[PDB]
Amino acid sequence: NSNICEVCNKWGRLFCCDTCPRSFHEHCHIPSVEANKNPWSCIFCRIKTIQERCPESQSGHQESEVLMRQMLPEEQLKCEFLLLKVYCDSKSCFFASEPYYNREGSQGPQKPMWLNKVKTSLNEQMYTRVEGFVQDMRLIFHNHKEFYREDKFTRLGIQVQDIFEKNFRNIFAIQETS
Ligand SMILES: [Zn+2]
Ligand SMILES: [Zn+2]
Ligand SMILES: [Zn+2]
Repeated sequence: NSNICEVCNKWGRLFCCDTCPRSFHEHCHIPSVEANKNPWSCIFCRIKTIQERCPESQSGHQESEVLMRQMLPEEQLKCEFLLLKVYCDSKSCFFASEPYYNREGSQGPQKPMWLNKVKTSLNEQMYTRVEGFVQDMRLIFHNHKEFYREDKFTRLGIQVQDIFEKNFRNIFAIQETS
């Protein structure tokens, strides 16, 4: 097994996957690493199994059909994995916890949003469709863009949104376009 957390790249109290060499902090894994379960398989391994059981699940899909999917167990898992892929980027730190807004010449967003909130919302089964999750995720980056205006700090929202969007297209097998 790896000697660092796959998500945050630090050592510590790690839980190892039984079917691949990754390791995780307890609350870095999404969902949080399960109390018992021997053997234990990480989210990466669980996502891989879905594809292997249904190879046609990798054929291209339209984003509009994906978004209307109900949050059955497989879609819940895919949204967890997508959220975890964002936490994997170190720039996710800026969007993890509850923000506050007091900058001359700017007003805060009407609906603040942050990664840990989305994580709670997933854990508590508050999203009934894929669209709910993806809307909250895109709202994080849109609020950041609007608030920071012409400050160069706006770029951090563009960068983390790009990680989100590439992983969304991969995980949900969105049809490739020009
Ligand atoms: Zn970690
Ligand atoms: Zn694994
Ligand atoms: Zn199949």
